[PDB]
Amino acid sequence: ELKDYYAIMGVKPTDDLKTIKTAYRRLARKYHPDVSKEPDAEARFKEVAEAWEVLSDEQRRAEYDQMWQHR
Repeated sequence: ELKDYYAIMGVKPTDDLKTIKTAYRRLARKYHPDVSKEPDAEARFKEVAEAWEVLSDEQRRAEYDQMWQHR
C-alpha cells in the first residue's frame, strides 16, 4: 500500500525534494496543525511530513517510491 505522499504533500509522483518540500513545505505550511486549512492537517501534515520524510528521505522516498512506481 503506497501512501500517496506526493499527493499528501500535494506534489508530483516522480519529482525530487525541491518539489516535495515545495509540496510538503507549502503543505506542512498549510498542514502544520498550528496553522493549517485542510480536513485533517494534523494527519495530513503528518502525512506530508511522513511523505516529506520519504520524499525528503533517500530511503523513505526510495521505499515510498518502491511501493509507488518503483514497485
